[PDB]
Amino acid sequence: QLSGLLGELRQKLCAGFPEQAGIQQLIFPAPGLVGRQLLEWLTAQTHFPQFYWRHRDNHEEAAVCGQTRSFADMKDADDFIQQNPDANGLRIWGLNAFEPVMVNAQASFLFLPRLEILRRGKKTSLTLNLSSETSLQKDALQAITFIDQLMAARALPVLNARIQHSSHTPGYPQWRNLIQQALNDIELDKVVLARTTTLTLNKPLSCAAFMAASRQVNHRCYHFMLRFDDRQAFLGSSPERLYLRQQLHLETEALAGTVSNLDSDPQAAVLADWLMHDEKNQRENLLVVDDICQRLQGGVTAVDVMPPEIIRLRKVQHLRRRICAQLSRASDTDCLQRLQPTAAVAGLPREAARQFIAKHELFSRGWYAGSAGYLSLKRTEFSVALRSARVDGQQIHLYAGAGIVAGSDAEQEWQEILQSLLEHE
Repeated sequence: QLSGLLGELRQKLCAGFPEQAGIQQLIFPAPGLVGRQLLEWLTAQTHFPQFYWRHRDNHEEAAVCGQTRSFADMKDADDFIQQNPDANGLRIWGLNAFEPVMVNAQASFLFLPRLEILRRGKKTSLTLNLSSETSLQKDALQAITFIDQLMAARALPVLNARIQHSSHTPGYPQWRNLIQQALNDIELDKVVLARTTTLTLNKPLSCAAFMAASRQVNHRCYHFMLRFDDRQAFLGSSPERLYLRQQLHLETEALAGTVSNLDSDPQAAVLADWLMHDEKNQRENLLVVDDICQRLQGGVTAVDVMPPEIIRLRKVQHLRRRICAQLSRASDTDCLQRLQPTAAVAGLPREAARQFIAKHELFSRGWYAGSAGYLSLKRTEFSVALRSARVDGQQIHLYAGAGIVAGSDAEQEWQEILQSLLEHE
């Protein structure tokens, strides 16, 4: 049981630590079962921030709780990892915003956790970070307090809140006016325009319960959840990787080109076949591949692209091409700066899109369309923060986007553009 492990950890904290500045990791192998109960455990805790992570591959999962250091941008988080080459498995977790957020506004919210429970495959480990500018002994003491204030994991509370009001930002007329502004500008090749749906609920959303419902239905997605405190969070279920880095190995992907999914496997297969052989959709995917390659080229010794494949998601099926590279340097700062924001969330041409969005979108995307995941010296992975939502007491703001092209009608785009999970009052 986790309770046994937490006692062993506590015992070790009670032995000495230097009364001098430092950093240390206490790493305890955990029972595999603990790795299957991570959302249950995280959300019972009253310590913040909290970050939950489940890889789209079902093989990596984490619950991280409390903080020992926080960084407001990737550069500073990266610099801290580099200054600790010694410390294997020093992982920093969190969010890189699309646009800086008041949490000065910060480009990222990245933190070295107090406690990290990480599952990879069948092996789970618990890690407690100690950190101080003066005394690791002082910090060990605070860590004992933190441990004594942990709560027992409990089964997940039922998804209960109900919608009593909905509104849209932008509203339809502004959406329509904005899209006209992009159709006139296209005479720009493509711009992706965001819309928030603000649901007002009869009570505070259980983030736990919402995350659990999204996991049951949104397969093949990275699930992430950052709770800043017991009222504010950002969470989502994105099918898309920004990048994976293993030493100088990098993977990313062009995820672009769509057809509907259908519950019937063979009906779905038939549409995937169509998608696989559709020129228009294939071209859209390849221009994404070209942008990504263009952004990587000065930082790689090699880049290459695999054959296209189909990702079958709950309502849609996508064309995907993995892009593999060898980096010149191992710098997560540089990776992020090159890959984010992606063309998929902004449009083409890259800078023409970013500026249109910057000029005309009236509302900040904040965390939406940025990324979620972790960094470390040898391994880093971020998912693009798509299909995501800001929880704010009894309100939830759901994000979505629409790519706008020469042929696009505002009303059709509105009809196309997580809410599924909640029922009305």
